[PDB]
Amino acid sequence: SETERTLVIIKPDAVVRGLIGEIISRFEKKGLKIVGMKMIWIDRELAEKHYEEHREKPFFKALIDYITKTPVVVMVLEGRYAVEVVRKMAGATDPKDAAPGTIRGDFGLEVSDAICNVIHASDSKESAEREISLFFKPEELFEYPRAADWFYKKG
Amino acid sequence: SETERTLVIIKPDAVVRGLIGEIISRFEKKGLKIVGMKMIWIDRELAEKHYEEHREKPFFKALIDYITKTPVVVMVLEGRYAVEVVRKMAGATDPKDAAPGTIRGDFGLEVSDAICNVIHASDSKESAEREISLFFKPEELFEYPRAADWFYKK
Amino acid sequence: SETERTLVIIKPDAVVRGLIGEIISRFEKKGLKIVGMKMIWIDRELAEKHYEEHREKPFFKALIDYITKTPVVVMVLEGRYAVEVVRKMAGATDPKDAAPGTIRGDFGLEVSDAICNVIHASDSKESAEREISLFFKPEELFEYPRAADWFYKK
Amino acid sequence: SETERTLVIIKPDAVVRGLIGEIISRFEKKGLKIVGMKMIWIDRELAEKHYEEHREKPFFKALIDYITKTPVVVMVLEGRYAVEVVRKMAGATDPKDAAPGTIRGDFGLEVSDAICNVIHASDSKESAEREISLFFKPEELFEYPRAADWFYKKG
Amino acid sequence: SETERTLVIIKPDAVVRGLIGEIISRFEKKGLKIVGMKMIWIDRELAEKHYEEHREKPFFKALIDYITKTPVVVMVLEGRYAVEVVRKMAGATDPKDAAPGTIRGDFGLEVSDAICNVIHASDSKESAEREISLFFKPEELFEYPRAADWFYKK
Amino acid sequence: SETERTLVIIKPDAVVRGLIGEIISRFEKKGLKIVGMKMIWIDRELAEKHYEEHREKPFFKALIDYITKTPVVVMVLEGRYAVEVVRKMAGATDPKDAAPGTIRGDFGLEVSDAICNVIHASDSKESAEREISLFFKPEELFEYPRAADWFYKKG
Ligand SMILES: Nc1ncnc2c1ncn2[C@@H]1O[C@H](COP(=O)(O)OP(=O)(O)O)[C@@H](O)[C@H]1O
Ligand SMILES: Nc1ncnc2c1ncn2[C@@H]1O[C@H](COP(=O)(O)OP(=O)(O)O)[C@@H](O)[C@H]1O
Ligand SMILES: Nc1ncnc2c1ncn2[C@@H]1O[C@H](COP(=O)(O)OP(=O)(O)O)[C@@H](O)[C@H]1O
Ligand SMILES: Nc1ncnc2c1ncn2[C@@H]1O[C@H](COP(=O)(O)OP(=O)(O)O)[C@@H](O)[C@H]1O
Ligand SMILES: Nc1ncnc2c1ncn2[C@@H]1O[C@H](COP(=O)(O)OP(=O)(O)O)[C@@H](O)[C@H]1O
Ligand SMILES: Nc1ncnc2c1ncn2[C@@H]1O[C@H](COP(=O)(O)OP(=O)(O)O)[C@@H](O)[C@H]1O
Ligand SMILES: [Cl-]
Ligand SMILES: [Cl-]
Ligand SMILES: [Cl-]
Ligand SMILES: [Cl-]
Ligand SMILES: [Cl-]
Ligand SMILES: [Cl-]
Ligand SMILES: [Cl-]
Ligand SMILES: [Cl-]
Ligand SMILES: [Cl-]
Ligand SMILES: [Cl-]
Ligand SMILES: [Cl-]
Ligand SMILES: [Cl-]
Ligand SMILES: [Mg+2]
Ligand SMILES: [Mg+2]
Ligand SMILES: [Mg+2]
Ligand SMILES: [Mg+2]
Ligand SMILES: [Mg+2]
Ligand SMILES: [Mg+2]
Repeated sequence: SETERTLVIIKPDAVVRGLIGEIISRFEKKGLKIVGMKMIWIDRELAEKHYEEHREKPFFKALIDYITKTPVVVMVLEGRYAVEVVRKMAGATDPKDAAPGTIRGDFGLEVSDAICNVIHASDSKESAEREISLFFKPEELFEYPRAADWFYKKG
Repeated sequence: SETERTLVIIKPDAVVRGLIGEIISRFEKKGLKIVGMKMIWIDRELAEKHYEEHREKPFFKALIDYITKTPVVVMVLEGRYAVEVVRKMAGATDPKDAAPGTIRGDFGLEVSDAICNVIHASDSKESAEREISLFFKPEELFEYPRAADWFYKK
Repeated sequence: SETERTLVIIKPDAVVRGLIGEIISRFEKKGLKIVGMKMIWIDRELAEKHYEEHREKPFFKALIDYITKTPVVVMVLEGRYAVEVVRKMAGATDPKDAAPGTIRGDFGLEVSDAICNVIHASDSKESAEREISLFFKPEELFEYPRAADWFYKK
Repeated sequence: SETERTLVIIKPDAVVRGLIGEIISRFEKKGLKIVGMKMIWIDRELAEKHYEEHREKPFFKALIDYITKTPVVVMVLEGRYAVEVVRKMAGATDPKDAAPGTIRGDFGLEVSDAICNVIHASDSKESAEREISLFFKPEELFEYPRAADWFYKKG
Repeated sequence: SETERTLVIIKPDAVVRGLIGEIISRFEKKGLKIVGMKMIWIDRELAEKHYEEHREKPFFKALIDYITKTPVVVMVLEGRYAVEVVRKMAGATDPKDAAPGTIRGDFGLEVSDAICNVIHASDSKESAEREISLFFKPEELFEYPRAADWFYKK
Repeated sequence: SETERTLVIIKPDAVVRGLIGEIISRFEKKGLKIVGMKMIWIDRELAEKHYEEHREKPFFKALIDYITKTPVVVMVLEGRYAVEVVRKMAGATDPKDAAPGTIRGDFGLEVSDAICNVIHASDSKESAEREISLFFKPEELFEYPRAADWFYKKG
């Protein structure tokens, strides 16, 4: 099946700037389904677990302080090739390099010791699965129809 | 204190139509702070506790079917006179009577056996307290600064 | 039945200013269904039939010049109490008196010898019937499901 | 003259999802002039005529069912190099590949047996001319000034 | 003549929150013409002249601190009955009482010792004249055609 | 420091079309700070000085008539790598070539004898400095905090 689920994190800079709604609307408008979502305040341990692949990098500590600065909104998006699609929508890691039209391209620029880039998106199906597990329990993910779902059925 | 918290529910019709982000943005743009939020699927038992005041009304059952139709997004908004403000932003219960500019006025219209109207908003500080305890534990509510908070402090 | 159809005309001033899409979106977002629509260029004869009720008024001629100035977009919107709802969304006849949030309130202001106000909306179910027959043949009106129609059915 | 006319079809998925207005606004905002437009319900014959170049392709039947599923909004856009411009605005055929900022990039993703991609745009001046003829009579296309037209006159 | 000019000030809270463009767009979309505009940083002396009518009120000092907190954008809007129209678009002085759809209604809420409300708008043609002279020289005010001006001329 | 200031001009076509607000919002949303701004009516001399590098080009005269046609809004934007960032946001010189999502890509298309492209952005730090000087006096540029400035401080 082409249907995939990816993990998205609306980072502290987006939350503080009041951009939660604008970001969610971009996914809803794209046709992606929100099967899970909640506002939480990530602590060091969970943050270092999510960003485990960067534990041995110079900017690690700044990243942890950044992602745990204020509450974030974690959510699981479901849809056709959702992982690559959401990555494309996010834009280049450093927002100054992100193309106009992408989330980072339109909303990000300024940075602290960490490259503040509005949101996080799983880079692969493998990462998505591992990441979704860290933030969501099966009981927090739902199966339900979005308005136009019936339109895409294959007779 | 003028700062108060209110409970908002982005109803199944809003979720299905993909209006979650647009509704949330209206509050963020107003200066309201999201101190708690999560997508959940309300069951009949919890729904009836929330809408206890309507238990004796003709539309009760249909209202419970409606609010439990699909998952919803429950959230707590904090800000100066948040309760009356959000109620004002929401608009009249029946979307056809809601003024343009309000959430129900701009997004609502069609109905089922229940009057579908995009969102729910606590009707008083007392009710918000009750409704918030119904959906959230203290550990799901947060205190943090929004970008412009410093501007208003003395 | 609460479902009714109303006739809307996106006037020459709206067309010239490039507001067709924005106006249409307001209706789509409300949950109203476009069951008919087309860009046409109304001539004096058809215009006078449409605005027959104003034939004896001082501003009649200027109103006919205005509505026939450039092409317009005539469309039929369907939905629960569509007539009064669209009228509500449109706002006061004179844009300066129209409330912010309404179409005339947000987009209208400047006038000519006619009170330019972005759009026209039928004033009753009876008038809509009459006006729709004036601009559309039955074959130009369609019945189809909008994405969320199923949500409201029992 | 650089002024060209292209044929645009707001396909059934966009109509059902209530995206007609948002799509039209993008063209109006770009400065393109709507010289013709109407909501119609395409039947098999007309659909197979419009997509004549794909009659011998595997996905043909799905495309015909798709484009004739519900009423559509056909319109003729006029403006400087309108054909290539509108194609660029549309984005890649498969919306998952369309760049953020384009119509398909922002609005499309899910597919049925046909690659549902929000809208159709003539691929060439030749196609535009042939396509405009299939849907519009000369009497349905108009010549009128848009607000800023006077600004671009060449003294 | 119905065409008049009014003075608007996009207050420090609006500037800090990055709402300058959104506020300006509301006026442009209404059909109002920007004939003058500039970012400046008002000092106490100029601020008190602008708000002279409030010199004897309890909130005077806090109002002067507020309007001089950060730079602001002062602009002159021209159009049919521009004064009452902009006042209508702005909404009630206290944002919590401002109707959804208005600028203060959609963007304002939080306050300091002064009632922070996004923008200032002249309350009469007479006051606008006075306020415009306070911030602009004749050479900073312009007469030019907006795209659709020709549509309204006879 | 990565913080730079660039000079932006909302050209006559954008002013006449009532696009001033929409353009400003894109920068504000990106996180760029407006440290200077004002509506002025550029005269020939100042225009030929701003576009000094094009004095020996065929389209020079058309450009001067264009940029001095109606009042414009000049503004100085401040932010991390603002010069390259704003250039990216502007899009390709000829708006028909500008990508969807960019200012020129979304708003520009039609041209007169000059390639009307909605706005102007300094092409380099050197140009920015020279251009800012032509339109703004030090007394018209301000230092003040934007809402989220505190969020990016490097502890
Ligand atoms: N070199 C860096 N310096 C500081 N912070 C960085 C750097 N690289 C990445 N970051 C931060 O760490 C996050 C994760 O890094 P990475 O996985 O490379 O980016 P991506 O979000 O595109 O997958 C980035 O989104 C950004 O928030
Ligand atoms: N008469 C009615 N028939 C069907 N449903 C109704 C009716 N009145 C209200 N409702 C539904 O019940 C919900 C709760 O009722 P009430 O508290 O009176 O409205 P509100 O949500 O505006 O406070 C309304 O939001 C609407 O969804
Ligand atoms: N007094 C007037 N002078 C000039 N034009 C007017 C006047 N009153 C109304 N109009 C124009 O005639 C149109 C039709 O009049 P009416 O039906 O009374 O208003 P409405 O369109 O709100 O139903 C109005 O929309 C407006 O365009
Ligand atoms: N391989 C495919 N499978 C299913 N549907 C397709 C496929 N390719 C194209 N389509 C559908 O047929 C339409 C026309 O095909 P084509 O001309 O190649 O795309 P375009 O709209 O970019 O010109 C596409 O827009 C899409 O709706
Ligand atoms: N009672 C008050 N306490 C504190 N500040 C106030 C009070 N009333 C008004 N203000 C502030 O003073 C400004 C000017 O007052 P006033 O002219 O009465 O309101 P308006 O700006 O709506 O015309 C108001 O916009 C608001 O910023
Ligand atoms: N070949 C041309 N013909 C007419 N006008 C042009 C041409 N090239 C550029 N222009 C106009 O002159 C302006 C400045 O030229 P240039 O610096 O090359 O573009 P840019 O704004 O991308 O730096 C362009 O933005 C456009 O307004
Ligand atoms: Cl990118
Ligand atoms: Cl949907
Ligand atoms: Cl209401
Ligand atoms: Cl904020
Ligand atoms: Cl009204
Ligand atoms: Cl729908
Ligand atoms: Cl693309
Ligand atoms: Cl135009
Ligand atoms: Cl009000
Ligand atoms: Cl205009
Ligand atoms: Cl580009
Ligand atoms: Cl900010
Ligand atoms: Mg990564
Ligand atoms: Mg209630
Ligand atoms: Mg009438
Ligand atoms: Mg093709
Ligand atoms: Mg006052
Ligand atoms: Mg240049």
